Amino acid sequence: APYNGNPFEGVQLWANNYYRSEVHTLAIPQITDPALRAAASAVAEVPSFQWLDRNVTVDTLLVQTLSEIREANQAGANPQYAAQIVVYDLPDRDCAAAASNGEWAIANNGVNNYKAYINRIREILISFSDVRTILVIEPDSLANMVTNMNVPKCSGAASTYRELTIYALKQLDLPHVAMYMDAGHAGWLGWPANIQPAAELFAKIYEDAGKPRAVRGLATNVANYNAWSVSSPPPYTSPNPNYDEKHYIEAFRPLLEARGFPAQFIVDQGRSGKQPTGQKEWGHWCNAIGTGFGMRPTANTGHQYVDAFVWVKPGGECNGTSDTTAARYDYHCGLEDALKPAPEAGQWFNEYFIQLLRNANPPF
Ligand SMILES: CO[C@@H]1O[C@H](CO)[C@@H](O[C@@H]2O[C@H](CO)[C@@H](S[C@@H]3O[C@H](CO)[C@@H](O[C@@H]4O[C@H](CO)[C@@H](O)[C@H](O)[C@H]4O)[C@H](O)[C@H]3O)[C@H](O)[C@H]2O)[C@H](O)[C@H]1O
Ligand SMILES: *[C@@H]1O[C@H](CO)[C@@H](O)[C@H](O)[C@H]1NC(C)=O
Repeated sequence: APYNGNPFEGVQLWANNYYRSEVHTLAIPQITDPALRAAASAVAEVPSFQWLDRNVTVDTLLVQTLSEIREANQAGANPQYAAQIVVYDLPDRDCAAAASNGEWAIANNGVNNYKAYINRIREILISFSDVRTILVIEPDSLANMVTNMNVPKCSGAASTYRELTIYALKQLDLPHVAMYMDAGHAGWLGWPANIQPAAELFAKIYEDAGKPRAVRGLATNVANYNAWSVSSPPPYTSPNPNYDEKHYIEAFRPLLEARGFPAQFIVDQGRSGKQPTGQKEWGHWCNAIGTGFGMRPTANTGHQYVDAFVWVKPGGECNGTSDTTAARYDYHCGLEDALKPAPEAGQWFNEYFIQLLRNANPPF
């Protein structure tokens, strides 16, 4: 079915069984404290995005979640539940990263692999047209074209990132779908020197895709820890005037809008509850200490440019291993402000989950 306006309005957000199963089968059994177990049980019901970060998730997790939502909706959910999904499998993924877990390479049929990926997701979404579906498109992709074109892998991947983003925006432009392209965070693209070129890039992509109706705007702070709005700039933000997501979005949207893209925003707050964080530098993204679960997902943001506060990166799922000998070890995960020992990216990290619980704001 079609919708008008903010896709988060008039629906409830589904909390998926993948995350719920991590909490119940992996987290809770390691927790003996009654209060923390009850808090954990509660966090399992908070509706976070489900990531299609590996091809195998398409015909498993995506189908499962949409099937489960349809079942719940047909069983009388009111209002109806909506899905929240991340598309995250570009070839030569994370081009500026020290290490990537992306499975596909441009040199190894990655373009065709990705197009097939998008085409299968399209088929599944059509099959589940009765479940409104909100997508985040490719974290850590086009933000690299703004600042990291000096990196050979990024320069070599740029035309592919662009073409394939346009491909996804057109192929997933379906009436029951909404899309938000990733747009980094205040401490990446919000810096004054970066913000106009970022607006130029995103608005051009939007134009080049034919301004598809399903595209609502942009997603910010995905997998990061920034504040939505705080009175004093965290120390590691200096000297950025855009020291929180509200400042970034208020500066960014007029630039985008003048360029033909009046983007609405969704802002990750899943690990933003504690401010300031334990990050020693803004760019320390990996398993940062001193962070907490943040404000609960809601369409009622109170801000004219923000369609929803969301939990995109699910807290407790590791950002990367701290084992320096591991094949895909990223040195950011070995820093003094990265919690250790940490398992491989995407694996449950229980000590990190407990940290997020203890620092939760609002508390569980
Ligand atoms: C006054 O001029 C400005 O000075 C400041 C301070 O020196 C400059 O700040 C620096 O901006 C850089 C970007 O231009 C970033 S690097 C940026 O960091 C982010 C994380 O915050 C990286 O994205 C993450 O990438 C990970 C993989 O490596 C992903 O796993 C993760 O999901 C992403 O968030 C990004 O790739 C990097 O390019 C510096 O941290 C910051 O100090 C500013 O540039 C000057 O204009
Ligand atoms: C991706 O998964 C699909 C099934 O959803 C499969 O048909 C395809 O072969 C997989 N892609 C690659 C490159 O292995």
